[PDB]
Amino acid sequence: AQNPNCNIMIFHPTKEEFNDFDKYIAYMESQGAHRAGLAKIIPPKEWKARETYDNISEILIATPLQQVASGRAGVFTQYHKKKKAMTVGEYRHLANSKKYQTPPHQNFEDLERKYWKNRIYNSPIYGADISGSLFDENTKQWNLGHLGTIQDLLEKECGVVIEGVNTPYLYFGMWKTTFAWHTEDMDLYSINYLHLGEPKTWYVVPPEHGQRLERLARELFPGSSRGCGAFLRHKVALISPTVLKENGIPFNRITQEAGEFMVTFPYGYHAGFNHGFNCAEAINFATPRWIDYGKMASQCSCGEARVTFSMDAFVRILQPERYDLWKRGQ
Ligand SMILES: NNC(=O)[C@H](Cc1ccccc1)c1nn[nH]n1
Ligand SMILES: [Cl-]
Ligand code: NA
Ligand code: NI
Ligand SMILES: [Zn+2]
Repeated sequence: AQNPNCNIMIFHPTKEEFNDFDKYIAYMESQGAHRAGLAKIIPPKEWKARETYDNISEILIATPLQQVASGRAGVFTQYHKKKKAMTVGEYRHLANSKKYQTPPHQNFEDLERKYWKNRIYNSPIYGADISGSLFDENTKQWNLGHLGTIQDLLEKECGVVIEGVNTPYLYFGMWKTTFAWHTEDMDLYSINYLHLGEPKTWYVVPPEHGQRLERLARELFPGSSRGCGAFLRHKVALISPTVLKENGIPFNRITQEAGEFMVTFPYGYHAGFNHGFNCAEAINFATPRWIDYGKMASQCSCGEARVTFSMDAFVRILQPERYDLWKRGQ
């Protein structure tokens, strides 16, 4: 078996290999990339997402989110307090202000130490889940607005036509903005391009070991676990690498820089943080190998994990026994 230790793999496709997206995902899996839960893809030197980022300041962040933490430095939850709308230009200025700017640091490891030591004592503001794309329409390779849709994948594999659409989202980050431990909706894949700005550090648990993370999370967040049998779906819980190591949880870490793609694989739990002002674009996608994961994906039915209406059809078709209860939750 390829990649038995479940290491994060890094790929350098040539321009020819960058033409057929599906084929390259399958190639990465043939090399065992999915065992880690996360892979990095460095685009060929000839490729670009768009010509410049000089004209993005008028994009609106309609509902910036202030990420307020509770708990201890290595084991905490965060809630999202809505703030007033601001443009990307205003957000960038805020990110670079003395209150929010990245501190002096020696290297990525120093900054990571500072993040886990100090994150809870600050409440950074995040632009998340903004429907849109920054790929030029003329970028033909790895354009996250032009991928095959999940609905078409389900139709091709299973023969059923379903409603729904699947479009990309933009994320504007600043120092300490945080993504909590989660898998994707219906344990889909995700792909993420860091268009501009400072890095993003990722943590990931191999899919084969996801239930180890779930068990630790139930121990560390006991009230949340009692409230919902799939509370990680709420996307609010953080556990540091130190705490994971103390509890023997298998995981890996990597830092993504501007111009790089990351793919998360079905049932690969991930979390992470932004180093400073940045902009990423992401979308969920499926392949034939996802279908078995979608059929088995846990679900939140307690009401907290509200999701797009395009998830209705996935639950309805792949998980008919669970559909009525999940629907009540929505
Ligand atoms: N599935 N979504 C996520 O992993 C995002 C983080 C994320 C956003 C862009 C590129 C890579 C990762 C998230 N989740 N909660 N806040 N942000
Ligand atoms: Cl700090
Ligand atoms: Na490892
Ligand atoms: Ni994700
Ligand atoms: Zn729930």
